[PDB]
Amino acid sequence: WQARGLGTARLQLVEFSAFVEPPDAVDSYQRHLFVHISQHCPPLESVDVRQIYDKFPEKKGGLRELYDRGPPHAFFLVKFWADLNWGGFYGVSSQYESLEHMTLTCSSKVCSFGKQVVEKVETERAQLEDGRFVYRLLRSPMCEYLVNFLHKLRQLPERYMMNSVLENFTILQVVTNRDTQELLLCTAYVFEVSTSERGAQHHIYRLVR
Ligand SMILES: *CCC(=O)N1Cc2cccc(Nc3ccc(C(F)(F)F)cc3)c2C1
Repeated sequence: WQARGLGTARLQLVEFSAFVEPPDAVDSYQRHLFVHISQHCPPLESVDVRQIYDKFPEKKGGLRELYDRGPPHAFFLVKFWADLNWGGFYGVSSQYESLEHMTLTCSSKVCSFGKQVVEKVETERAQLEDGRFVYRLLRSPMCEYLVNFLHKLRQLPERYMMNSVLENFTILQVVTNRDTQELLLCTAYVFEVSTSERGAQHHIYRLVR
């Protein structure tokens, strides 16, 4: 009964993206994806969660405890290769599906050297479409820390230097049923930089113990 993409029978990720629209987008629209998961559309490889304890805040909110809460089958790792060739709008959009009408709490902890730099928490509430309930956290604004991190990171003269910094930069993302405090989806993000010719790309793992 193992996961075949990023979700559970109780909450699935439809689509995630982090993006910038340039100011000339009003003239003709364009967006650049830094990172992108689409599951609008085989079992998933696994990673032992102890291997990535150290990259994360290791106290309340942290990947150790949340796994100990369970359920373990809600836990994933996403390796992102971010695409970094591009006063615009810097945005994040998430979209989730469920069969339950729920109210989600959506936390994103940014940890830099495994250490919580910013936490953003939004709650979102269901809408009913084709039987499934749909949760849209669309066009949430990027944390200013990431926007300025991105501008610094892109100017590094060597891609191995970006991957050296990004080896210390992680994001933990926890989706909770607000009414029952009850964990649906935990996603740990680690990052490299992709190349010029390749765009954004990702690989999803199960997290196990
Ligand atoms: C604080 C901003 C926020 O809520 N985000 C949550 C989140 C989760 C995953 C990815 C991103 N965006 C992102 C990730 C990595 C890069 C970089 F290029 F540096 F690798 C840029 C953007 C967010 C933003």
